[PDB]
Parts: sequence; structure tokens; C-alpha cells
Amino acid sequence: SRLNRESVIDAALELLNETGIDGLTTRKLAQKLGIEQPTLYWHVKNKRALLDALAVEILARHHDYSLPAAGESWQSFLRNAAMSFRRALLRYRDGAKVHLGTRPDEKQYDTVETQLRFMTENGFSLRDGLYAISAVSHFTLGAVLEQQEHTAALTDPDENLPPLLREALQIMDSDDGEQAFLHGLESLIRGFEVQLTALLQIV
Amino acid sequence: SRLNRESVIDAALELLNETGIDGLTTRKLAQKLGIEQPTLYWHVKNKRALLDALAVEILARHHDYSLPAAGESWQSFLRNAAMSFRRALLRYRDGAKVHLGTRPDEKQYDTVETQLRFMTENGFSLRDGLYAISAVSHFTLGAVLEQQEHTAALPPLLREALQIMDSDDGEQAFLHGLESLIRGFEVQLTALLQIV
Ligand SMILES: Cc1c2c(c(O)c3c(O)cccc13)C(=O)[C@]1(O)C(=O)C(C(N)=O)=C(O)[C@@H](N(C)C)[C@@H]1C2
Ligand SMILES: [Cl-]
Ligand SMILES: [Cl-]
Ligand SMILES: [Cl-]
Ligand SMILES: [Cl-]
Ligand SMILES: [Cl-]
Ligand SMILES: [Cl-]
Ligand SMILES: [Cl-]
Ligand SMILES: [Cl-]
Ligand SMILES: [Cl-]
Ligand SMILES: [Mg+2]
Repeated sequence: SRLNRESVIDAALELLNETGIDGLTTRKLAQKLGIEQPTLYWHVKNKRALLDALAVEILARHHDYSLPAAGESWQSFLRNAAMSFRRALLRYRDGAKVHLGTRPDEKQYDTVETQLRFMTENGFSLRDGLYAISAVSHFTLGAVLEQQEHTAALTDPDENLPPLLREALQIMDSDDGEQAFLHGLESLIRGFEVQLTALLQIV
Repeated sequence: SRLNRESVIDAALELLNETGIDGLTTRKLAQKLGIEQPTLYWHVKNKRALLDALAVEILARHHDYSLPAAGESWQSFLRNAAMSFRRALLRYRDGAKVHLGTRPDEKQYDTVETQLRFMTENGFSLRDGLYAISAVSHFTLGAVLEQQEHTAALPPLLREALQIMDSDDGEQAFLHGLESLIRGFEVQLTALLQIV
């Protein structure tokens, strides 16, 4: 079939959903695309190159709230961006692992620059603006990775559970992690706000 | 080698530091222990079982702040627990990845129950106490993972960002975010039913 970048990425993302990240291989991709492995090699040098491209393309295709809307508050921007990032990571099987194992594009660098510009224009020091954006990223990625790895582990004993843990596990299994995530996200943002507004005051 | 559980874990953690999580295999563990694979199999059924046990033993061995001190505030407890958790995850190569997606083990039940009960004793609902603990975990795991990954590895403002980001190992960003999280929890807890 067609082996332009877009078609190779489409096929690989579809394969990822079938195999997961550990099972994804260039050999299986060649099969999916109806080609011999040396043919694929011309287009895609190895699994690492493949994964780097997928990670970028997942965000490029699906992380559609990467920039603030005109006039949007920083609080709202971080909230929306976090929700968008989470959605994008959850869209594919092992998506967060795919994302984790890369380092950003030149395009992603521009976006981060704009986000950093935006934060600093809203009163954050560069340091605090960065730490905020980092913390949102770390929390969001951590939440998705726990969810997705937990799912992955299931494919491979209530009577002894103590009562609060039993109830906590019931609570956590009750959705895909969204409720816990959204609650933590508000706490994170409010913490940032308390810090920003303090300026040089002891807080 | 000796193949009691402790010796097997010892060997596997040593191997983990050598190979990382992806590179860790039962074949290489058997080699390290000077045994054949089917011998290892009697003791360790597969990689998932090994990883599950490593997750537990890393905390058992190195997570020293899992319970509040007598009289300790919930804020201080979460701070201390988060710092301890992070140190324990950082102790071994890919430690955060080893933890990911695990659930409390039987040997951790009393501890984790106490943590949950402790939050509720401080005014949190079980739900909100859980969400606080979970947020701390998720944030800490994210922070460590990004540190462990860019051990495994232009714009103006960004460029100074990378300077501060490379001025240390991640601890400053981590600690700053942890304080934000804790203050956010406090603001929520203290609001009760007030619009906040
Ligand atoms: C309460 C809880 C915890 C954890 C956890 O994974 C979990 C879960 O998967 C479902 C429901 C509840 C929990 C932790 O991993 C753990 O790291 C942990 O095992 C743990 C421990 N064993 O000491 C902690 O200290 C806790 N945290 C404050 C770092 C946290 C507690
Ligand atoms: Cl072609
Ligand atoms: Cl193309
Ligand atoms: Cl491959
Ligand atoms: Cl707004
Ligand atoms: Cl023995
Ligand atoms: Cl033993
Ligand atoms: Cl293996
Ligand atoms: Cl205290
Ligand atoms: Cl209780
Ligand atoms: Mg855990």
C-alpha cells in the first residue's frame, strides 16, 4: 500500500491499538502494509524512530487545546490543556508510554514557548510558569500511565481487603480515572494561584 | 545461587539497574542467579509476577515514610510520604515504570488502610482523601518518570527553562508542585460546603 509518512503513521497507530507498545514491531507493521521488511526500512529505520513519530503525531492530531483561547485566564488554560492532553494520551493503547519515551518536536518547542510566553504574561516568573506547566504535565501523565498500565496488567482477593481500601478500590474502578483526575487538577491549579498571588509574602 | 524470595529479589533489582525495565528478562535473571530457566520458573512464573514483587519490595525496602508520625498534620504527612515515595522510586533504574499500574499488595494493606483512615480522621471524606493520595502518587510518578526518562535520553524563554530544568535532577520542580498540590487540598478541605 501507500508508504508516505501519513499512511505509515496511520497504519502504525492502528497496529498500536492492536498490539500495545511492547508488541508493536516493524515486522508486524511491514505485514500490515503488505510489504517486505527491507522496503519498510527505507521509510522507517527502527521501532524507536516509529515511536518518536507516533508520539508527535498523536499530540498533533488529538491534543487540540495546546494553546489558550483569546482572553482566556491562565487557570482555564491549564485546565483545558490538561483535559486535552489526557484525552490525547488515552486515545491509543499505551499512549502515555508512547508519549513518555520521546522528546519534543521543534513544533512542540514553539508551542511550549507560546505557553510559557502566555504564563509569564499573566504574572508568573519563568521559573514558576514552567513549574506550573510541568506539574500539570507530570500529574496528567502519571494519572494516565497508572490507568493504562493497570489495564495492561489485568490481561496477565476481596475477602482479605480492609474496609477503607475495599471502598477506595470500588471508587477508583467506578470510572476511567476522570473524577480523581479532575479533582486533583483543581487542587493543583488552586495551589498555583495561592502561590502567584502571594508574590514575596510568606504564605 | 540461593533462590529464596529475598535472594531472587536482590538479584532482580541488581539486574534492573543493569538493564532497565524493558531489558529485564527472566532469562537474564536466571543467568545472574547461575541457574537454568526452568529452575527459575519454579520460583518466578513470569516477568509480570517478578515486576509486581519488585514494586512491592522497592517500597518495603526504601519507602521509610509511609505512616504519619504521632501528632503529625495531614499536610506534613503527605509531604513526607511524597518525598519518601519519590526517593524510593528513584533508587532503581526505571523504578517508576516498575510501580506503574500496581495496586496495594496484601503486605501493604495495613499501611494503606491507615493512610486512608488518617485522612478521614483529618476531615476528608474517604473519597477526597483517596483523591488527594492519588494525586500525590500520580504527580510524583510523573515527575520521577520524566526524570528517569531524560536520564535515559532553542526558543528564548524555553531556553532559560531548560537551564533551570537542568540546574538540578528534578527535585525543585517536584517540591514546588507538591506544595501547590497540598495547598490546593487544604483550600478544598477548609471550604467545606462553601463555594470556593
Ligand atoms: C492509598 C493508595 C496508595 C497507593 C496505590 O497505588 C493505591 C491504589 O492503586 C489504589 C487505591 C489506593 C492506593 C500507592 O501506591 C502508595 O504509594 C503506597 O502504596 C504507599 C505505601 N505503601 O506506603 C504510600 O505511601 C502512598 N503514598 C502516600 C505514596 C500510596 C498509597
Ligand atoms: Cl508509496
Ligand atoms: Cl505524508
Ligand atoms: Cl521492531
Ligand atoms: Cl477564562
Ligand atoms: Cl535455594
Ligand atoms: Cl526469603
Ligand atoms: Cl521475560
Ligand atoms: Cl506537622
Ligand atoms: Cl475506619
Ligand atoms: Mg501505587
